[PDB]
Amino acid sequence: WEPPTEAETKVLQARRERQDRISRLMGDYLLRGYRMLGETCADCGTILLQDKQRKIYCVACQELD
Amino acid sequence: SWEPPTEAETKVLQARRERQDRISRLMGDYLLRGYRMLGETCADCGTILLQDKQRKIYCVACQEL
Ligand SMILES: [Zn+2]
Ligand SMILES: [Zn+2]
Repeated sequence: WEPPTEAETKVLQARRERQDRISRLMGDYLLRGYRMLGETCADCGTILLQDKQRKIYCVACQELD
Repeated sequence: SWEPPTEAETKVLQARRERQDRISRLMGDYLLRGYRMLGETCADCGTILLQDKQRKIYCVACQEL
């Protein structure tokens, strides 16, 4: 052990907050009526949602970044 | 019409949320136990990568979940 760097602690806390936000958005859109698909985003790994027969949506890529 | 989320969906959501919480907890622990964060995400799953003290690269999601 040496202590994690301050960099590593910020990135870990960021990564935490991000994932929390992604779960919260996915939940929001499921509640708003979006369909969960059995596929994940090829870019970021996030489970994909579908809005009727209008579109497929990644809450990460297409909203949070 | 709008339709609720299904039993399936809200299960997968709770699961994804648990996964992500565990990834963060695992990542943190490895950081505190001597593993250094890489500026790079797992190509399979998107998770930030670590290296151990023998410079093996290590994805907590892939190689422990
Ligand atoms: Zn994505
Ligand atoms: Zn991985």
